[PDB]
Amino acid sequence: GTTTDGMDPGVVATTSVVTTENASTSIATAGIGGPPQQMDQQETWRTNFYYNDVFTWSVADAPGNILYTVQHSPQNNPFTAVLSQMYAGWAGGMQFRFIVAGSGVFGGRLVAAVIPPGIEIGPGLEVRQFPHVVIDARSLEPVTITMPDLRPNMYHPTGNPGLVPTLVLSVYNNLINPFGGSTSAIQVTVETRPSEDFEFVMIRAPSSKTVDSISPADLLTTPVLTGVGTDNRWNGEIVGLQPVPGGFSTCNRHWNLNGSTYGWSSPRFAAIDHDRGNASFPNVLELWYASAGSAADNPISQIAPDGFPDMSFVPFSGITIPTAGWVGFGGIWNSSNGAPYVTTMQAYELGFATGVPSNPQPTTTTSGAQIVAKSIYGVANGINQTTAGLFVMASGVISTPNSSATTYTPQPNRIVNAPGTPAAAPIGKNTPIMFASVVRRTGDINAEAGSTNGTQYGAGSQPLPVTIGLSLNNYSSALMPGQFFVWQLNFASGFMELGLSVDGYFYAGTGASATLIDLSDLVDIRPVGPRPSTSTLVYNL
Amino acid sequence: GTTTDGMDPGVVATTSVVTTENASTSIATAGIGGPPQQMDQQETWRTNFYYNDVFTWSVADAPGNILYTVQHSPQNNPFTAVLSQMYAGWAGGMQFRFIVAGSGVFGGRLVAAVIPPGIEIGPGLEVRQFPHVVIDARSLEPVTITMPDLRPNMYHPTGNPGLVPTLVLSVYNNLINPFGGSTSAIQVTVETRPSEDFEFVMIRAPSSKTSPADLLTTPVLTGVGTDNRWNGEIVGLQPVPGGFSTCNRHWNLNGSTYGWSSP
Amino acid sequence: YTPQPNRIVNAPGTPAAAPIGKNTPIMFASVVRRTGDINAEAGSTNGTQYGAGSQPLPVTIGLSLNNYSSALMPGQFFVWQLNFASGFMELGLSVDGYFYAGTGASATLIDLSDLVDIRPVGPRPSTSTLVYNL
Amino acid sequence: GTTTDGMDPGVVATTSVVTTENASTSIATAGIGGPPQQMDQQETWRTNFYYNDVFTWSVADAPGNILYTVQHSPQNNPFTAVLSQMYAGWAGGMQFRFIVAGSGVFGGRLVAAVIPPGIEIGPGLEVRQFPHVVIDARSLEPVTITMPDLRPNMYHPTGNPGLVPTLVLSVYNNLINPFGGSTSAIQVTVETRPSEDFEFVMIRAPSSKTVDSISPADLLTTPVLTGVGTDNRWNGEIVGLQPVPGGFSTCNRHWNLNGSTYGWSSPRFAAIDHDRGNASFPNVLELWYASAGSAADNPISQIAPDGFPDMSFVPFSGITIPTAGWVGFGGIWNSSNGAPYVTTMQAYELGFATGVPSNPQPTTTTSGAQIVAKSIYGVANGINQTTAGLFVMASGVISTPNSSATTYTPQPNRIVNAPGTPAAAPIGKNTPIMFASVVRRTGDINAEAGSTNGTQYGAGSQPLPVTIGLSLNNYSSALMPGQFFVWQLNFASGFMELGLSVDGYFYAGTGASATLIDLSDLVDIRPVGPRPSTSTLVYNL
Repeated sequence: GTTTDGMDPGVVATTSVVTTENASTSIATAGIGGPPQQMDQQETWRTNFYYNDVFTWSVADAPGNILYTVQHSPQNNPFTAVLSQMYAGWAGGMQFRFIVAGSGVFGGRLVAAVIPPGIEIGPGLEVRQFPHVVIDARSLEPVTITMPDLRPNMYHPTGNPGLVPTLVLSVYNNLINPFGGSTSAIQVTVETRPSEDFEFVMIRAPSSKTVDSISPADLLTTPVLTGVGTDNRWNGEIVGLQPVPGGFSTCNRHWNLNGSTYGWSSPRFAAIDHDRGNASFPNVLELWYASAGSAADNPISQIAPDGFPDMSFVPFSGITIPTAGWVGFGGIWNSSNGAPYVTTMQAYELGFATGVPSNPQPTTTTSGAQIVAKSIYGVANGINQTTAGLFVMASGVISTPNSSATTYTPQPNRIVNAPGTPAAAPIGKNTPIMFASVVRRTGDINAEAGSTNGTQYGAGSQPLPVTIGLSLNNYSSALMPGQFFVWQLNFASGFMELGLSVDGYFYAGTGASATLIDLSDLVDIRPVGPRPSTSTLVYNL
Repeated sequence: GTTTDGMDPGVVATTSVVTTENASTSIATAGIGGPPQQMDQQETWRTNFYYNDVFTWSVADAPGNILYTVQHSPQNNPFTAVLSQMYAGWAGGMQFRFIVAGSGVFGGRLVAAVIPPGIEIGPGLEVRQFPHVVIDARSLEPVTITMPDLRPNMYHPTGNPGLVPTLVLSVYNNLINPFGGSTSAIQVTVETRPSEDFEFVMIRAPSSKTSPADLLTTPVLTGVGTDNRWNGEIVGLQPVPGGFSTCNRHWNLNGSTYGWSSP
Repeated sequence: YTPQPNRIVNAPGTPAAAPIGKNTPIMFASVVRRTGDINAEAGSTNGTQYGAGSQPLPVTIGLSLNNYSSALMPGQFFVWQLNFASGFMELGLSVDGYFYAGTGASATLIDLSDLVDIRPVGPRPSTSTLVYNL
Repeated sequence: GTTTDGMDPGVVATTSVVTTENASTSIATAGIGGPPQQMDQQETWRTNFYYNDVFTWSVADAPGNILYTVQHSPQNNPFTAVLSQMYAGWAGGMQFRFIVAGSGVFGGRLVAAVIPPGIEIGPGLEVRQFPHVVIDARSLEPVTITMPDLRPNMYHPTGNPGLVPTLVLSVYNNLINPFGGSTSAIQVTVETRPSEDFEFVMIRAPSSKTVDSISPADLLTTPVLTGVGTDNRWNGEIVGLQPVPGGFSTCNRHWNLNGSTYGWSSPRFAAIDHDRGNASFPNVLELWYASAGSAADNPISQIAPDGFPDMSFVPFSGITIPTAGWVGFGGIWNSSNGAPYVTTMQAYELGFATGVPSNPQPTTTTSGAQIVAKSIYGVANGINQTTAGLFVMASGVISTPNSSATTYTPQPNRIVNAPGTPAAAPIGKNTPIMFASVVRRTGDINAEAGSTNGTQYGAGSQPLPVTIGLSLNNYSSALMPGQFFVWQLNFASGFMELGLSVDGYFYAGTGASATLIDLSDLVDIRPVGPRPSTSTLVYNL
């Protein structure tokens, strides 16, 4: 009993949803796709159990609290997911093996049940009023539960499988430690193998693509966060994760799971170039400005030229240097022939401001606003032109008046967004986060990391490869409204979960904290899949 | 071999998607719509092949180029299209007969395969990595390919069938004319015939509605219609190589306008 | 023919029509009066004056009344066939509402006097050259 | 005979290498890995033939010329390659089916043979002095030839399989057309399926990595060249391929297939920053310079700071504007505290030059050279300092004196390389090529594409994702010295082949032409695999 082999299911527990009629009907209806494939019952990939997930069980969990959910899918087994790349459909059930690492002195019970399709999974689900099985905290041998395929279709297409059942495990009775003390939690391991009636149909070419994508599993791979990927605002290597308990919004260079964007930029960093604008200087500070909604040459949107930052404008004059402003190197060029005014090359600051023919005032709404660029240093010689063009670089820096570092920018109050942009708000104990990278500052252009003058961090909403992938492929059917697609980040000490919504914002289970999370100890990233958005993500750091 | 009657299929080429299990399951599951209709196996409209389409095969077609492709539908047969006006559902397969009008001196081969539902059809689709059949340009007798009804639903409603399989014919090897000259293309004729398991269900009214074809009719351009800027009878078409733009009294295919005038 | 492309005034956000391979956007040309000679209509010795429009009026009315937002995918043309006495030609319509013909880089006016009938064809890829057998 | 089904092998032709002893020995020795997996003989993926490649046969091919080669590998079948992701070893042979699209009036014969391991494949191989089979050009039914597994190991590991045999098809007699005329070529199609003794052993986790990589197949994927990937010198979207008949060399931001580089930059674009240098100006042009071999803060190499361009310096003075020079926006900063001299912000030109305390002279050797930056426009006010720092952006532009466009730069004579850098030279009809992107020019900063003033193209040696992949993973065993890893680029009209060597240079079969190849009509990229470097690549455009 103390030793378990890979082919041992332990105690077999069944519920009222495992019937002969269901199996016979599933097998009969699956025949529309031809004879079943991969039915050799002596293959190693079919006979052994393989790891799926591990979750914890604490004494502070009240009865009815959900500890583990999983949606029926071939992605729940390492070898069925690989085999799914060469077939167009699948059918059948799966077996789930649970091992409880308890002791003989503990108390409490767990309950498991199968949820039929069409029922929402959340805090309002009463698992104990379904056909169910009860497992004690003192169980020694593993317990296996079978999830049948309850489907309204003849078979599940690889692209869009349709409606599938769900398996939920919740607390039946509180875990109790008679001694008390600091030991108040145990762990449960889940393992899976396909049932005897699982099958594939309709072999297909591996290079062909399904109308609808399986799932955005490949968007967030380890190189994206281990030092190769960069953020979508400052184009710098991501080095940390910054929680945002207040909440924020972002639309510039930001895609959702429907192949649409609310900004004006493309998933790249290319020189900002506009042709028609008003330039004047009434060592002098050149001031160029234009009206929003006039970028007729930008096909994505007309709000601003492609690449224009979505930060507010910080007023400044004379010797005073603005703090936390977006600065790019460039200048003015003659809109008549395209030639550049060589005497205006300098590091300008760009932003969105309203009513600035004379009075600079910051704004965060693109409706009825203006785009303003103003040099922070004296140019060689000023130019007065009614119509002139602006040419700036897209990879900017942060303006600071001294060598000291400031808080991460842009702050949530500095972000400028188009109307209709959805917002990210905390959900229970799940908080939206931003990706933090290291950026240069004008006060000290030599401090990068570990300097005595402090470290400066810029923030972005999505990684650049993730944005490119969301802008290329379609993921409008992989996730339902109200669920998070969860990946697992594995560090040297513990691990954490990272969720992605349908709007494109990332969430972590950091609660109300705001301390930056370091990614130096990251080892690898493992996808998990769809989970309810009201389930707290694991943060074991 | 030089004479073919209306009931001869010719050479029956089989693909792995054609199985007895599929036909049996389709017949069993189609019963949800009631007893099958138009299922007599001795009717004249079911036993014969009838013309559907024709396409051209040139020596300039590179391998992989698609020459013919149709989605599974009752519209692929002249007589099932007529009967589909009074029925609301259908299920079953269909056979396709191909006759190549070549000669004994030509070279080149074609490839045909059936694409399962849920897979995008386009230039990136590699037909030759699916189970397929190779047909030579010197074929004297007709070759028949059967498309089975692979579907995740119980039946196909006429309003919206859903996911359906697709038949694709593409170039396997280039057409070769040893003599060269001006003769550099041949024709291929396609005829169809329903399978033994095809059926209709759920009779409906002929005048029941489930494209912008009627927008541009002959009177619009033969002397009755007028332009949207000067209100004068259209008499010519002027190309604009440079390109232009227009929003006043101009509507797109989404029921919206960017101008300020009414039609 | 007027208005020339540089004379057209448009609101911001209006999409433009550009050549696609060998497919060129076209305008519909009609006969209009001029103040200098209000008697010349067609075949006059003083020349013929042509005005230009973007869409026919019945087509505009139909597009403004009914919904066609699902009949065509982005990147395809709905093609009709115009049959003349000698040969035929293809005419494509996009989602933005502009008409295209396979006239290449030519700019000569096409006469509609010999038109006999119009036959619809349907959706086709926008990168496929339209047949101009005239 | 005119119709062939997917399971029909046609005429079965055998040679002296297909023996009972070989099969029995292979089956017996494969048992060290346990029972064989995936042996179900009725599976669709085993019973059908699937497409491998298509090649042409011309009347101008002399006898003994090689038309088709393939190396024994599970990558030669679409479904065995997928299944190889979950197993640690394989053994067995493969069947190859050939179809000739000939006619009854043609003449000529082909010859096929199996080459045992350890024999070089090239123009010096006499195929007709091996056991072989002869195929006529008038063959109607397909002909199938079996390649047995002739291996010195018990089984082939997935990572490093070892020595394997090769299949070669060459001309036996010239193809003849009795009518003559313009018809002088026919086509041959090759298809594969596994033999009855093919097997897998030792199932493994799909997420585990093999010590040595299978093959660099995923380095060059369609998004890299369809509009997402960028070059490694100008960071611009690749839009064309430029042949280089003369030959060139490149080491800055360029990796080989051994995980090593000869340059000084990392696979990224980050601001160029150096601390110690001599700045002087004896509207004035500021001139900063330093000695090479003094970048102690750069861990990759000490030749130059990371990101410094590898182009030569073009002398200029007064009003004259240098042509085809690398220009970046930036300036001088105080090395004492890191503060920047705000009056020196301008667009400088950077380069390598020798002996420039007074006389500018270009150079192309980093040994005993100097790095020189000089502003091309007058700064607000000059600064004289014995020690000062330089801060420039890494995404530069091309300097031109007017609005006209020039040839693609840098030219092969302008590239600066470290000693020991291997060169790329034409091999028969295979010519090294560069990746061409669109870059801005100072004379006209508004012309991008299709402008009346001309188009300016910058050139790079490798795509950025390819460089990153080569710098992360190990490919030192996938390719032997003297072979090219070939991908296929499929356009609307025809296709082309692209080869990659061990040094990291790309080759195309464009011969002695130098016209730019457009990538607008590209549809998809299909890997092919290892091929002899002396075999001409197909260029059917």
